[PDB]
Amino acid sequence: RRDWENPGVTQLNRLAAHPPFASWRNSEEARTDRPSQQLRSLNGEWRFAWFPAPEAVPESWLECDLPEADTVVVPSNWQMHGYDAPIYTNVTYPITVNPPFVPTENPTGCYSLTFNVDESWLQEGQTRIIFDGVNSAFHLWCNGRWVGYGQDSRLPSEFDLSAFLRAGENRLAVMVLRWSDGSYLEDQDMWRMSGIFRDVSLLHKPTTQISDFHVATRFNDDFSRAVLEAEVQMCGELRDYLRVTVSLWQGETQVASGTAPFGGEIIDERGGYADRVTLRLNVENPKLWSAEIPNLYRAVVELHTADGTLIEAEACDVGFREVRIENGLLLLNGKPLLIRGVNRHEHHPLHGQVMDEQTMVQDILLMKQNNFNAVRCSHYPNHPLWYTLCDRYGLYVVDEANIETHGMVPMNRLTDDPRWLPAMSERVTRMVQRDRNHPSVIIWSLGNESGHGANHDALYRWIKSVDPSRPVQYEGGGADTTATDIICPMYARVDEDQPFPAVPKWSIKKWLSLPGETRPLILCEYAHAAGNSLGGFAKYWQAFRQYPRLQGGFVWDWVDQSLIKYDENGNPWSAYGGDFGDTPNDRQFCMNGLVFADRTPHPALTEAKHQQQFFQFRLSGQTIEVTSEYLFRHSDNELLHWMVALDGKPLASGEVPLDVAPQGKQLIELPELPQPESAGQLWLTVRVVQPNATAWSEAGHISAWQQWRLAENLSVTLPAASHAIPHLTTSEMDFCIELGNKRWQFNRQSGFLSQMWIGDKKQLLTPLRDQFTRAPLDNDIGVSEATRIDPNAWVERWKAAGHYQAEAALLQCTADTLADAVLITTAHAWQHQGKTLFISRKTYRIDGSGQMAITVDVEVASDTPHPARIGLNCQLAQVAERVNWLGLGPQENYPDRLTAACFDRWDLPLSDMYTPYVFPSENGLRCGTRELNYGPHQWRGDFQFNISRYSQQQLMETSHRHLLHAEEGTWLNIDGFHMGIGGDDSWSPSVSAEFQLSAGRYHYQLVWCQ
Amino acid sequence: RRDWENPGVTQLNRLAAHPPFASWRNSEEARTDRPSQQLRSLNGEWRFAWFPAPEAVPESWLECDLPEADTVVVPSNWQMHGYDAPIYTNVTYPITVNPPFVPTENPTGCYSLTFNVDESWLQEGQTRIIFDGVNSAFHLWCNGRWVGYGQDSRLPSEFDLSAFLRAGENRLAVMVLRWSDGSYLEDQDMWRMSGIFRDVSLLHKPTTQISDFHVATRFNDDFSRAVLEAEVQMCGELRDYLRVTVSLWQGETQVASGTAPFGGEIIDERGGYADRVTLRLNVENPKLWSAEIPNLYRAVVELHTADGTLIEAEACDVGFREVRIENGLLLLNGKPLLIRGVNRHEHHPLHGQVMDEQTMVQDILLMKQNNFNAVRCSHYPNHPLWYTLCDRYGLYVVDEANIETHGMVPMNRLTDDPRWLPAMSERVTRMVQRDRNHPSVIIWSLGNESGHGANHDALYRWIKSVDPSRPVQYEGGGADTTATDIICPMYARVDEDQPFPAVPKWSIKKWLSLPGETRPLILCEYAHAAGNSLGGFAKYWQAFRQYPRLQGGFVWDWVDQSLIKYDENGNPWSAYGGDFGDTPNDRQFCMNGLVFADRTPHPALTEAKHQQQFFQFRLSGQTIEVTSEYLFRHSDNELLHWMVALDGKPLASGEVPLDVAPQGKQLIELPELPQPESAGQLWLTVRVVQPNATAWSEAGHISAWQQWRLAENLSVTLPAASHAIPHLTTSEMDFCIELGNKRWQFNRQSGFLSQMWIGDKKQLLTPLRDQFTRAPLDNDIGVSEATRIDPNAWVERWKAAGHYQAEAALLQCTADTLADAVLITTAHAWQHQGKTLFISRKTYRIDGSGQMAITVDVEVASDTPHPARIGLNCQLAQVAERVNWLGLGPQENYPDRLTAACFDRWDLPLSDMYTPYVFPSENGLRCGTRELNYGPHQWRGDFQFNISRYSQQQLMETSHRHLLHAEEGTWLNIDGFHMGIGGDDSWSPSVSAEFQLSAGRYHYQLVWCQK
Ligand SMILES: [Mg+2]
Ligand SMILES: [Mg+2]
Ligand SMILES: [Mg+2]
Ligand SMILES: [Mg+2]
Ligand SMILES: [Mg+2]
Ligand SMILES: [Mg+2]
Ligand SMILES: [Mg+2]
Ligand code: NA
Ligand code: NA
Ligand code: NA
Ligand code: NA
Ligand code: NA
Ligand code: NA
Ligand code: NA
Ligand code: NA
Repeated sequence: RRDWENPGVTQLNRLAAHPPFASWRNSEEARTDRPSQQLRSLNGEWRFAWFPAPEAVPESWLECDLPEADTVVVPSNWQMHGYDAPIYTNVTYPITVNPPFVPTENPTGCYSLTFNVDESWLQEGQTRIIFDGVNSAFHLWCNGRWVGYGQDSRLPSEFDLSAFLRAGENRLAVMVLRWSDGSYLEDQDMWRMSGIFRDVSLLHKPTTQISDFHVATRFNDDFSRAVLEAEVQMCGELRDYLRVTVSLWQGETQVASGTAPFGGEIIDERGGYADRVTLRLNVENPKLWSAEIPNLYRAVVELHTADGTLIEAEACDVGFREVRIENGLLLLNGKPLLIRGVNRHEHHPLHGQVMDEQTMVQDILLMKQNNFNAVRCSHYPNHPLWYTLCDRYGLYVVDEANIETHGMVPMNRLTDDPRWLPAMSERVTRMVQRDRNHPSVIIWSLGNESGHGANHDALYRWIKSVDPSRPVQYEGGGADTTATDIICPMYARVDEDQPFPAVPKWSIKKWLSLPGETRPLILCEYAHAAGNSLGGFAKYWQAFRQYPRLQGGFVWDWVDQSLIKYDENGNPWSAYGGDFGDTPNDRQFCMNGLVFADRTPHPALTEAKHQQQFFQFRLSGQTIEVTSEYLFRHSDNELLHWMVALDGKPLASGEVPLDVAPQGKQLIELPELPQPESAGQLWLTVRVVQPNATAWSEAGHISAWQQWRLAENLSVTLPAASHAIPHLTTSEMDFCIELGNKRWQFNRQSGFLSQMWIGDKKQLLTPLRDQFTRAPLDNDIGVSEATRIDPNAWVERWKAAGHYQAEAALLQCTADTLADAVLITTAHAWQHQGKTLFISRKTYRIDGSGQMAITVDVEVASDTPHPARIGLNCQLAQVAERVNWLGLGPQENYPDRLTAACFDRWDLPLSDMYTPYVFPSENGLRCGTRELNYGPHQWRGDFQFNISRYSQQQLMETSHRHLLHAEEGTWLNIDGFHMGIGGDDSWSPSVSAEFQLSAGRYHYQLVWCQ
Repeated sequence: RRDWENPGVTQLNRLAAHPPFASWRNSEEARTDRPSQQLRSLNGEWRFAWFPAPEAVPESWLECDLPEADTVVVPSNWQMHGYDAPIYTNVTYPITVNPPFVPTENPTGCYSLTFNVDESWLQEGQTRIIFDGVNSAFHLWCNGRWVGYGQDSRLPSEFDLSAFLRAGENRLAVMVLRWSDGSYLEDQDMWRMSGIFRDVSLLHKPTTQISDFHVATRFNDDFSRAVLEAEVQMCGELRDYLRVTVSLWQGETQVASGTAPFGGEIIDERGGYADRVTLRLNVENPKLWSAEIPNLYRAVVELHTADGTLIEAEACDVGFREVRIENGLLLLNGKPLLIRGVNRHEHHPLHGQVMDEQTMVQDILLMKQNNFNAVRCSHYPNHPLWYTLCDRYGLYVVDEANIETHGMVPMNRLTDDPRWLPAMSERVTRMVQRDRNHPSVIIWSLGNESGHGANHDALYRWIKSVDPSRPVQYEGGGADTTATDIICPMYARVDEDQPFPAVPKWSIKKWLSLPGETRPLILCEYAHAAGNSLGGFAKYWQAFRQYPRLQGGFVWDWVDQSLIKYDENGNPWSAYGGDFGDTPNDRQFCMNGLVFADRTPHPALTEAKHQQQFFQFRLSGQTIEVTSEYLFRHSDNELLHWMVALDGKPLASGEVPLDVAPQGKQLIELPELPQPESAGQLWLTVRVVQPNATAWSEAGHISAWQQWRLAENLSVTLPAASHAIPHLTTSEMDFCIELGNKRWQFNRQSGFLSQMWIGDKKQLLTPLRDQFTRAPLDNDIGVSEATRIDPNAWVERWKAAGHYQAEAALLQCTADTLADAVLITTAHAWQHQGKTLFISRKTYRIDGSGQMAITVDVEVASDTPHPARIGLNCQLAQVAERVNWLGLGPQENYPDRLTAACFDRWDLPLSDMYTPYVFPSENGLRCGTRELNYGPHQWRGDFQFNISRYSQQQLMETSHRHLLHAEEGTWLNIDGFHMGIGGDDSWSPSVSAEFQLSAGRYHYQLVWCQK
């Protein structure tokens, strides 16, 4: 039958979908959500054998264990056990596009388990097996007899085993197919793996059972009153003595309870549902649920007899909240939401796509600690525990159907085909049937990148029809089709339009007011975080706050999809596309998260935390105005700390309790501050600290901050006349300056400072030379490749222009003696193909104080692509342990990504001045720096810098970070100017014009001293 | 795998649905819709063997013919060949409700056919087999190898046989299952049959082929300009030299043509459809399509190479028309429609559910000749030829998905279940993919009586998405759910609300204005035509014409679903539910059409024709105002004939040409009419006649008529004084009156006229007595049964009150002699259980002229259910050939169904005074009669009457018409008053209050004499 090559067959003998069940036989156990003896886990050690195709599986395997089989842990993806390679491809399908057929060579995983079944489970009732996740299709056998078939790797498939089990030892045999017609609907941009990767369990239900139940909550105009409506359905023989009691609890307090026999209201000419009943409970002043305050109630559903004998109980956490779109705004409990979200794939560097609670909690904590309040399940239903955690910790969730056909041409070839409507419908309907009672789910998504077909319109309407409590969204076909309640584009820019034919990405501000448009706009994906990215992130948030209908978006994405591989010495290193022999592959494109795979934060995470702050600030005189962006909570766990420092030197500080109502303001008057003595700039820094620990954070957690320049006193003091005068020694080949124990050497043919001595010790390993290029960031590269060059990408424009090959040609090199100093004047021209790209003119002034004043004036040809940077660089001979600087920090920051960094005196070990991006590139820069200290050296001015043991050259020629080797000494890059990093998307130039170095003429000055 | 017990498996290896293909290899042939050598019919003689279950089918049958098999004609329903019994059940499923399972005893029909295939068909291209209709599921094998599986009994299932055929002889084996999970979606109220009941054919297509094409027509504001857009899709190898040419023709004139290589516009981030192309053709002043004027163009789709080599051609008839709902009105080409429709099941008395062209054409002609302009495909996609005929003849069609789950509890149990969405979606989507190019289809329906489920909303939106050119309707769940663009109730009444819980049937006038309602209202079903029905039909039409948003409805229904059986002598008779041993069954409920199964009209058909007329008339003095209800055509084939007659006697007539624009008016002044001599009522009768023949009618066809009472001159002259005086003879037992050769005998014990003599010949077989009951009509009975009595049904109320068992108690009987006559006075009381139901007081005045004047005054207890009638009856000893009368006719007519009848002098053979309803009941009544002549008798007055060889008692005690036996003499029923027949529905009392005999006291008078 080859059911895995037929979209008309997505399952065989599979039981109906339903909300989480545990079949408690004790009401209190159900109320407290404790372990149920009726729900057994079958996770653990299983038997496994890999075959190249289903035709290769021996028939004997159905009856008994295969000798060649190994014992492995389940859940798991068999690629993580080394049976075959995981494949990383983005858009292009991993198999020949020939629906509904798949390769004859179809990796087949044969799982088997011998386990015990208690007679009490077969004595009566129903015993079913639940596979929460099998990738991508499978056939099931029990004790040698075929049971069923199932597809959709992201939703549970359940089968009744009652008639297949025997008391005692039993054996399950599961044949998992890597490829199936289901694979055509699972083209998500991620590692393509397979196997039983989610829990497997046995559930015992009585014959007369609760087969389904829906919980709804409607409110009055001010939410001061509510009605909890619970529809319950049963299976088994109907009896007049049967009853259903639904009770609501808040902690150990029973808020409400209602009982009724089965039999619903009349629905049509044939009557009503005799096997269903709806209970309605009134609730006064309900504690409302939100990401701000995740208030939860517990609903317990008991199926029992009139005399009071319990048959079974099921239950769920209830969050009282209303989600609705009105007058173009997405409202939660009547207030307009501002979505601080992120897309999160289920990925672990060691276990692949197998999720555990520890990792889920870790992700949620990091998200909330970084001011995120929402997550999108990109791009499939998540492990069931995820929703429980979001309900309790408090996060808004977009639950998304497991439907993505990105590799099709056109993208809607399958979704507009009625023959694929059945398969698609099951992926949407079974997701709704499973997750509809979770309060954290506030929006349903029809899937991802599948164009827009008639099947989308049909399923959109199906959802609106079965569950009007949640809006439905879908981005395919242009982000504003008839299949979405929310304009949800991916990578639409703030002010710039991208008028692509058929599916343009309008500026989000412009999109809102297009003729006839009235819907809210929330980006399903934005701020692509590939490596050194998130440039311009602040521009998005400024717009979200100014425009009511711009209600946020979900960053792409949370975690790098890197996997762990081991080298000869057994040491671990992060691998990406192609590192497993997988081909075709999309290499490093699987890594664009805010955090590394092990959950260590990328510098970009702090920029996100800062822009997503819930408190806004304004300064006027001695007054600080604090505004709360919270919609429901008062600031009952916040105190404001303030500090005033002169060039990093503290002068005053204090703390005031914050008491701001949601949406309110608080004025804080700062004490009269005494005017400082010494020259310098005064800086005011404020931060919001949470004194008390919470379920998601520790005491002392900093949730927001902001800085302001206060008074500044320019230095007018004249330095005392030097004690000594620098001496100039002119030779045919060099201009040497000597002062005390220091020496400076300028080569007259190259025109650069080739060496500096402190005593008899050389300070440089490479001369100080101008630098106009940077090791390309992911954003600079785009999709450009050797095999397929994208001449539009920044890196390609720089290469073609000769930026990376330009050679300095000396135009001038003179030496002059001044009253109290020596002056060296130079002029260089960088050319390529007889084309002058840049011209650098400098003066080096060394005085009796021993300080070297460097003035740099650069000219950049108007017709050459704007340079990545304009600075100087050199390899210092020494290696020091610490780096001290007065500027923006402490973390890496760039021109278009420096709002989170603060101006102050920072000191960190050298290693922290380098960011370990898996794919090496320019990194570790710090901007707005007025003073830098390293070893005996000090540089002063107004510059940007990065310092590390890796040259730009090595970073550019190395593909993986674990292949980098510390070079001799220390490479120093001091830029007068540096180009933005961009990030709106990672396949086209995204650096905004205001951050491009297009001025034509640039000037900067530095002072190098000891 | 028992695929027939799994709604998840509706097919296996079935090819995609698509518009009708023929794969012409010559363009001229495609243009003229001539037979294609590439489309072969496999209809004819097949081998067939019946089995009680699929498990009983021998494996040898796959490889070779079963010697036990018979040779039968295909298409056919095997029940019609007598292999097993056809079952008639309405709502209750014919199988135990246990979805998705069916009985293990599952009638299985094994069809096989040995046929030839030329090597030319196999050397190149693709050869597919096409099964237009298989009931209800089947597996297919070719030369012993399994090919595929398919469900949905009303749409074609196609399979690629290229890899299974060989040059020369080949054998197909088809195992058809009577029951399958598909049966759960096929609970339509009709005979449950099975088999390969629609055509089977073989189609050869080149490897590089046209796999689909959609035709659409858009217009400018005044419809003076249009654009034809044709999206063409191909399968096979794409080549730059491939081309598609779409040409449009109007007869032999080419209107437009366009050519283009494949490659559609950019659709999304991945590009566009390289395998598709859309051609756009401009058409100036297009001839618009409508039921009034079915103008059609022909679109020819040619797949060819750049060098000009034709690969293959497809085509379809194109009707330029726009269908849209705006401001609450359904518009066709910008004009508001008035749906004169009827529901039509595919039924044939001999062939069961197998349709043939002749029967289809016959139905269409009868429909248009009786002023119907629309048909609803109740309740499944029809035989493909149906749409072609509707396109060409001109009828608006509601195409309906094969989905009905009426028997479920609640009705939406399956339609609200997501697990059944797949199965339901295929029934809707494959219907749209097949019929979307037919101009006759103006509305899509999601099915029938399946409640309202989420699956309906999903499919409703799918259709709106894929085809915005047509509105979508569905009646389930209340007729006004979110799954319908049209309020389409079934049996909602005109003024009376029926507030049922959850699914109320509001008065249609009230429904339109409910708070927030804005949609048009068109009844998907109304005017249940069970037997003697359609009472109150005029009330719907008056409402349809006065309310803009009440745009008509579809009568239920076209034809009686009776089947032919043969008695011991080989004589054929009409059978219904239960006559085949089928049980449970819903007996005669399968017969509620406007025409008998053989297409003979029921009397009600003429009432429908009259009320659905396209011309309205008004009279003022000598001026007749003719208003046209046509929306597009001028009256270019109509002339008005007028006639003025005095009590049936023609005094003047003439004819005037009709020249009225659509929606226009024409004034016609009648010539100065000369005053008649004698007394009486002058009547004006006008009729619209079509001088020229049309595609649907013969020359002289009458399309409309109307009558008016003109001047009346009351007779004020007295009759000349008679010569003789009647003689009275009193005996203890009788009062005998004698005059010349006439004699009247009144029995003093009974109080009734027991006998009359003309010469020495007795005139009566049964005394002349009062009658207050009638043989119950279908509407009087409702759903009442002896095993399940419905106390609310009229028949039950009459029975319980004792109307049928009441005995006459003589209260008075006296004789008086007058100067010129004898006067007999009587009074009777009809009682039951000591209850006096009725009291009849009469006087008989026999004068010298031989005339007997009967004056009758009746009292009806206000607390007894209103009587079916109030009159007299008797069995005349004579049997005459003709029946002549001055009154309403010529056809059967009742109080609430007599608008179509005309007042005049009619003369028909006695036989035509009896209506052969399959289920016997009161029938043949003619109302407003002032004079009745039969044999030597003449009756005068103002009454209603029926006359036949069947007593009311026999009609009421006989179940089938073929069991009736002519009684001695002739039964005469003369009523002063008669209750309406009703018909708004047939399961609850539907006779309007104004047509119920509730006056309490009634009076009428008759004069009996010798003609
Ligand atoms: Mg499949
Ligand atoms: Mg994608
Ligand atoms: Mg700031
Ligand atoms: Mg099936
Ligand atoms: Mg042969
Ligand atoms: Mg029905
Ligand atoms: Mg009339
Ligand atoms: Na906003
Ligand atoms: Na990526
Ligand atoms: Na506080
Ligand atoms: Na690199
Ligand atoms: Na109307
Ligand atoms: Na019927
Ligand atoms: Na005319
Ligand atoms: Na009868």
